[PDB]
Amino acid sequence: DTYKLILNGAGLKGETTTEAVDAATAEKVFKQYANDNGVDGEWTYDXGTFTVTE
Repeated sequence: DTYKLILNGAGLKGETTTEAVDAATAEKVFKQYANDNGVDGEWTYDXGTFTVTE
């Protein structure tokens, strides 16, 4: 399935996607991604779309 991350933090704004078997798997990918980019924020998830917005 295609999952989307809408990111807003650490001087960056982005929209990226990852292909994953389920939401929990996509969530690990996106949370690691956010961490790699110095983003520490609050998260939402709805219908395949994640947001992280510090």
